[PDB]
Amino acid sequence: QVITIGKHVKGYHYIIANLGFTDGDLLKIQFGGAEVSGFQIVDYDDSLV
Amino acid sequence: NSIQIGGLFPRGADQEYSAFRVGMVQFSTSEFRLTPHIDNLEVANSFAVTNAFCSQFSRGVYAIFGFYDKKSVNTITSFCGTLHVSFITPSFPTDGTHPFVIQMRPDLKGALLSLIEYYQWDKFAYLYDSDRGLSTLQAVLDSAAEKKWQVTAINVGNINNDKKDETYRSLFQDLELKKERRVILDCERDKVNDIVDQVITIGKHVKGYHYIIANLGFTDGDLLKIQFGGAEVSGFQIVDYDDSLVSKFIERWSTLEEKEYPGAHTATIKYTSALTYDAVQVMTEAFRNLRKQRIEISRRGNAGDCLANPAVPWGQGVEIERALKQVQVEGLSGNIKFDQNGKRINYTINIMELKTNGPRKIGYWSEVDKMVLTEDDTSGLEQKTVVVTTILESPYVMMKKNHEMLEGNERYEGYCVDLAAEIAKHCGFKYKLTIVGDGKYGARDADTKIWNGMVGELVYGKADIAIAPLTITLVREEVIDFSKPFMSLGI
Amino acid sequence: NAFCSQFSRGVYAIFGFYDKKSVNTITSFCGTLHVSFITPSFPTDGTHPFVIQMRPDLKGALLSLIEYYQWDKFAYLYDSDRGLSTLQAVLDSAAEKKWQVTAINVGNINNDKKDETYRSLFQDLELKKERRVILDCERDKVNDIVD
Ligand SMILES: NS(=O)(=O)c1cc2c(cc1Cl)N[C@H]([C@H]1C[C@H]3C=C[C@@H]1C3)NS2(=O)=O
Repeated sequence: QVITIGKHVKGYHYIIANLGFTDGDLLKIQFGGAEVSGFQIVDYDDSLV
Repeated sequence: NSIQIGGLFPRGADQEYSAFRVGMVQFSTSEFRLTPHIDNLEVANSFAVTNAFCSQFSRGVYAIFGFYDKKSVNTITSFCGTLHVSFITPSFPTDGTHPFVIQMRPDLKGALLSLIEYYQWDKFAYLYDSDRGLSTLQAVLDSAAEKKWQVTAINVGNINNDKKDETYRSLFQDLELKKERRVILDCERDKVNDIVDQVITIGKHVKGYHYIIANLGFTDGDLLKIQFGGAEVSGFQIVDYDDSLVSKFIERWSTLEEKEYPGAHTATIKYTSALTYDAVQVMTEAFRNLRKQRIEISRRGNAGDCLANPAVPWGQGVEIERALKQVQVEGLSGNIKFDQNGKRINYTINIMELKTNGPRKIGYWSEVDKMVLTEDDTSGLEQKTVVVTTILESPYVMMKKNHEMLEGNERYEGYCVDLAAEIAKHCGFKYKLTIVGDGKYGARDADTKIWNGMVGELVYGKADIAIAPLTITLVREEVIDFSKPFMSLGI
Repeated sequence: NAFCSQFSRGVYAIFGFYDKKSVNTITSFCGTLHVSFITPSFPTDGTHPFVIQMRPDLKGALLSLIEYYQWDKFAYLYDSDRGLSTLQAVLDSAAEKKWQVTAINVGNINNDKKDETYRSLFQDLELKKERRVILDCERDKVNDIVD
């Protein structure tokens, strides 16, 4: 709904309070201009991971 | 009289072919019938066009209907001007006046020039598609030179699919260099629905931008994407849904089965299919008028090779085209008339602007008359120029010597004039400078409390505000109010 | 007619010229029938098979000349008959290098008016007082316009 009403330009800023930050969709607002940060507990770089 | 005709159709124009099948029996059969031999073949290969054309000429039909592409228009004109066979099409208009070609699409270019002059731009960009031709590009550049415009045209059409997510980003970021604000698109609906999606992904549909679609099916594409945006989108329609026969065809079209006619069980329709439906009307009116004048079209023999050296044609087709240019009926686009060549005249195009509730019209444009807006003034909130009363006093409020040549708020000059300009600058409202009638400051009446002068103009709701040399007293706070005092004085 | 006639004659190698209106016809026939065609005419745009063409490209050298003379603002007079490929080409570089380009068609003017129409054209150029002109025509139109 944000991307429909056009509120993801440069200037805005967003914080997701979850654990699966990339577990949701992010290709929508990736190229926007806004800046999005969050949190992960599952780091894909590790060996057993 | 089942008369042999020929039909050319691309492999994918299913809505148009189904609309042709609808219009076939939508009105016919008190008389002559038609023999449509259909060729669901391609349009890019002019060799394929040639093969289909010589096949239908070996059939020996009396008229051929279909589409064409820009890589085939020369082939169609070259064979038709030779063999005198009248050809009718809904496609983009030809450039040169050619004989034996009747073309169903109206012009766009004069309308588009009218629209640009109405919005009064000076500088913009112009994304075009090569595969629809460049006639509009040639047209806009001349008037751009004359009307001192600054045009940044860019080809976009030859971009492949596999890079068609980053090409557009590079393109619009190059448009960000000059900080473009005004775009004209000129594409097919597929390219429109691609480019709007890429714009809405990169976030360029806020308030500030502005867009113009150069097509005929303005609402035939998707508009729920950028409807709530902030940007402003305008276009053009030739199929107006408000009319009686239009809505009759809408109901008749919506009630049909999708399985029998693909792409038919919807609410709206393509303008191409609409012109196909009207083409059946014209094509039947032709043979109707020939049986009115009782002129026999007996071929009286077979046709032969399309490569006949030299081939000799038959001028009853010239009389066919002569009767074709005189047809004047009503249809989905409205009234139709033709020139001496096969181009449409006497048409009308509605200007369609997108709003929050959805699309709406603001005016029409004719073949001869310019843009006539329909005066649709739904602006319910107008900031009223507030009532500012004062009195002439030097140097508070003074006349100017050239007040007759000047107008209104420009006529007055003084300390109060400058002050009122400052107040209106700081508060953002509109105002109009007026004068008290009786020429008094104002006091109350004995026994009736009738405040005259500038007092009763504010007491009795007449005037809105008074920036003027007025003195704060005790007897004036009861009826009106004052700000903090701004200039000291005494008797 | 000529092409079908000579293929009925059983030609092994076809040669000839073409204008802008027959180009699709020739490339369509040659792509189908796989017959080697050779030409000195204007080069095409899409990569088409069985078409060998002697006339070299011009657009890169012309752009290079533009960069060498180091211009920003100029007029460009073109004819349609030879094609519009260079017109499409220079406008992209105009968008990139932020040039001020004025392009005007000349090719439709009939011979009965080619003393005053050109005069009106140059007066409209003098409304901006252009100084840098690229002509793009054939030799006949060049000799007609320089006079
Ligand atoms: N020197 S003068 O008469 O023009 C003049 C007189 C006045 C001025 C400013 C000026 Cl320049 N502002 C004051 C206001 C400012 C603040 C303090 C009192 C009022 C609020 N009122 S005033 O005392 O009427």
